Amino acid sequence: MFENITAAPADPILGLADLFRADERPGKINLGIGVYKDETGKTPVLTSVKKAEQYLLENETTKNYLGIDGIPEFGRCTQELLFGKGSALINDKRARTAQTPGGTGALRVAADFLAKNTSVKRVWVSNPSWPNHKSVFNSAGLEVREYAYYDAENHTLDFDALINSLNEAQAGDVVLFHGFCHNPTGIDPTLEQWQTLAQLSVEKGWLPLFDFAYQGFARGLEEDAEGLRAFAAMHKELIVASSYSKNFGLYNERVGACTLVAADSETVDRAFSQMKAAIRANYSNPPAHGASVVATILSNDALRAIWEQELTDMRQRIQRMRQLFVNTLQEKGANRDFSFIIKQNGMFSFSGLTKEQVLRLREEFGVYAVASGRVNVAGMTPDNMAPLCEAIVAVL
Amino acid sequence: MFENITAAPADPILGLADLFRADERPGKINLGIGVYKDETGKTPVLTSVKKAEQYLLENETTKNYLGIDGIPEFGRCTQELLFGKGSALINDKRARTAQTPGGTGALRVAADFLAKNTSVKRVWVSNPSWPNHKSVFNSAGLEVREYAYYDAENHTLDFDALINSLNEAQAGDVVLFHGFCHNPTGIDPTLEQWQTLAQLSVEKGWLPLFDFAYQGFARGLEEDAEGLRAFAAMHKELIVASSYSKNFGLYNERVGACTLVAADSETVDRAFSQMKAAIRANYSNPPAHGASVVATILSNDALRAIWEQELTDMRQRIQRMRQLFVNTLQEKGANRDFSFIIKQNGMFSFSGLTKEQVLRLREEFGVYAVASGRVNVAGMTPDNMAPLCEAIVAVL
Ligand SMILES: *Cc1c(COP(=O)(O)O)cnc(C)c1O
Ligand SMILES: *Cc1c(COP(=O)(O)O)cnc(C)c1O
Repeated sequence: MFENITAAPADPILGLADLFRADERPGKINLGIGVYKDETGKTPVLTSVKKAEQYLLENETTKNYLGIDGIPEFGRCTQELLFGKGSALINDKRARTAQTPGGTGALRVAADFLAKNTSVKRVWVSNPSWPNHKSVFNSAGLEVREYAYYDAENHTLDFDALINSLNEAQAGDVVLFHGFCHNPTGIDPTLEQWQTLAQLSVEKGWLPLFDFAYQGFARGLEEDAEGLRAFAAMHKELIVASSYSKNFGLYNERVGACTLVAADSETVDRAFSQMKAAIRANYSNPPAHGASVVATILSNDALRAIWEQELTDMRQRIQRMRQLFVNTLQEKGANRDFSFIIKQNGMFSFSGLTKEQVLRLREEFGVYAVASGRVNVAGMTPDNMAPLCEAIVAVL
Repeated sequence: MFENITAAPADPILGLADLFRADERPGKINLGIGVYKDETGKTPVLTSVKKAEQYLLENETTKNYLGIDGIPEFGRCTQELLFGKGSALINDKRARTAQTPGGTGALRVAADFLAKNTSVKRVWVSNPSWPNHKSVFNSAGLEVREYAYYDAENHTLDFDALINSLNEAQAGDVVLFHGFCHNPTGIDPTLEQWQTLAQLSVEKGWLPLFDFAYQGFARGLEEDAEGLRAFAAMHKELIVASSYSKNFGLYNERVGACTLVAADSETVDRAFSQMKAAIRANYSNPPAHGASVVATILSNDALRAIWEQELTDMRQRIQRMRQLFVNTLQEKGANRDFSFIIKQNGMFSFSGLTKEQVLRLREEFGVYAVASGRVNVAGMTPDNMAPLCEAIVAVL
């Protein structure tokens, strides 16, 4: 039965890690996968997280199955982070949240639900986008269409092109929007641009689906949720696939959420029963550990205060690395103005390196970046900044 | 978009828990979901598990993403449990294991992989079977066909009917076999019957898919794997979806495995690359906590010794409850001979109660059982045995 099975091409992000962990070379630098590193080049378990885990170890009395939608408190805390504490969506019981195995699991659950319960057949994703988006949607049997986004020449959000591209999207089509810290460009719409997009989708009949993976990494928790909230104020329906992998440094525990919003309480509940059915036929119910850690921290004032500071430190360190990256490049003889990098939000810098330069950095210098030229600024430290900038000027 | 979405019917197993947790009645008894309870009616975290968690809390230095297939040691330990320590399958590198979110996640991953990479269109499941089987396979777009199994009159495995039913399965069809402790009947083939089935599937060209969820609950770890091993000795290809939810009492951490076996090392690796692609488009990579607990316990002699004893205690307690159940029923005036129950393996007793009796037990007596008449013997204790047996004799 498996004789003719052709091997899958390696994942552009995840396969990079296999390569790097096989490179016998001593001074290799990993700027591939979107994982935070501290000044020492380590990815530590957050202190707030270690504290919550100790608490769980002392307080858990059972590992009995959670419900299909997970820990209730987790869902409540998630809605407040997304929409705001006194949100009308929350007060009108218009939103239902399912705890899922990461943000990826949330996108897959949303896709399956949409494919099997609605008339949706097409999902619009930005060009460029997180490589795994197409893959998740195609799995559920939906086709992926692209909308213009990045102006590679001016390293800018090409808003008119974005608008003109989306005019091809029909009423009933899903349009995927990144929450903030656009992966891979780091270029996000201004609040006005978000308001324009919100009235446009309400006018064109699009169903918005948000991929919210970096809340807290651009400006702050509440600020980073602005575009999404601008949308929630005017849409009767929307879906948010959020992740706690990066903002809680809980990558391997798989902590995410799929939030479904409908016009009213009764509609959302009916719709949510089908989402739960899609979950039961996939992984049954979600993993307790990471979500439990998130609920514990968000529910405890002291733990929350510590976590928020840790997130603030991650955000600030990336900002310092960005500045450092463009200065050192300038000092190392890089003749291009890489100043645009200072303008990007989040962990990633879309460098503008070509496929071959990215390939050469790897083969000749052991510097690993994604083939698209996306480099993880959070993987940079003052110690590896110089050899890294030396490698880059050499391939230009 | 969601206005016409019809509500899903509640899950026959999982929805039962919502009901029970809403029943204001004081003496309700839960014999629904397949979760172990100790003599006090609690589902404690195993001691071996608590010990491994303490160890992880002290020793983990990062929550960095695992690879798509999970913790390597977890996969190795899984193959030894399944096939045996000195297995040729292991020595010839013919098997590849992906750590998955529970046994359900493993079945879904196997389904997606089969749907997208092979010529398979039909999966055969026993009548009766775990209610969620049809649901998982239909999700991947495969159709489910049934094969005869249980003789309700003689409370026996109707082997000739099983054989005659499967003669309708074509070469290239998948035939799902339960490992041991058949859910829901508790009736399993003898070792000879397993050998007969193994030569028959090799002759008919069927691809065997095992749902192995109760290793350790019938007779022991190695004994419970007999039928599967009889199959592995003669098949070039097979898939095993195993679960650690029940034997490690790790229900909510979602710990399972999907093991792919091919004719050789190179074929299995090619085939596994596609399975990994199916995982990446679903939940990306697996949750670390529970699998890490399993790898820690299985890799440590002291922790393993403790775990094995705990599993032995669970097995023995269920055996005592079975005897107790049939005696008390006999004492309480139940006129049917329920002695057949003594012959069933695992947590479940297929009682023979009709849909209406099951419904009445619930509405009038607060005794919750699955509509099929499946009752969780592991949910019984000496304290609730009498009121439970009283309720049953009253609906007969
Ligand atoms: C990281 C990420 C995800 C999801 O990651 P999970 O690790 O599955 O939580 C989804 N979308 C974007 C844009 C991301 O960066
Ligand atoms: C419990 C069970 C499963 C899977 O359960 P998970 O909790 O998803 O690990 C699969 N098959 C059978 C027969 C089971 O009893």
